[PDB]
Amino acid sequence: AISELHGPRLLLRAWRDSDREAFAEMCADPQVMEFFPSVLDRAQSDALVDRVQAHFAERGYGPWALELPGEAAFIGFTGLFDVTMDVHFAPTVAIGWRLAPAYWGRGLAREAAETALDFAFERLRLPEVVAFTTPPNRRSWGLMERLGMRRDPAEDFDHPLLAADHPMRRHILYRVDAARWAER
Ligand SMILES: CC(C)(COP(=O)(O)OP(=O)(O)OC[C@H]1O[C@@H](n2cnc3c(N)ncnc32)[C@H](O)[C@@H]1OP(=O)(O)O)[C@@H](O)C(=O)NCCC(=O)NCCS
Repeated sequence: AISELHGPRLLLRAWRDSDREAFAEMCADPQVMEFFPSVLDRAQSDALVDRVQAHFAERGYGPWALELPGEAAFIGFTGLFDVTMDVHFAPTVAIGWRLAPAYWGRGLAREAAETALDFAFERLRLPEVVAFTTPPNRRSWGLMERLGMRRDPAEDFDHPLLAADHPMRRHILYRVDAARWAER
């Protein structure tokens, strides 16, 4: 009983067991995982899918599996997740995305994110959605600003689930509120 969302090309849907093989391939891909501490093995990939499924069970939304009707069953994920960790901007709702590299450069993450944020603001009627990444991940924060999300560099933060001296600790924060989304 999970709400599926449609864009012109994409179906944002609940995860299926058949997704785990294709998602594990992505999580083992160094180009997909470049701006994360490590690639994941199958056990770690499956544990991430388990957390996504638990988010859907608890909240009725989550990082949707991305299907491309007419083309491919599974190309990655894009969607909303609740931020509960000890950061200055919590509690709030965030948006995240991970696409198989064959699908980059097609505006498919843009379309998935527009579909997810329409749901956030029209259906859930949330006041704001945030997103966060590392400065080197230019494809990721580039998508954030193209969506109309905006960054205050003063809100840069150290990720509280990484070591205080972790080389990838430094994150940047983007925000979009309901009014800014509507004004696009
Ligand atoms: C982050 C990520 C989802 C971005 O995907 P993306 O395909 O670059 O993003 P978009 O969907 O906005 O597509 C933009 C590109 O498509 C092009 N494009 C083509 N048709 C388009 C259309 N109809 N609409 C928009 N852009 C279009 C743009 O020109 C741009 O190309 P460019 O990068 O050469 O300038 C992807 O790179 C990824 O999965 N990265 C690895 C995982 C990751 O780091 N996730 C984020 C962690 S914080």
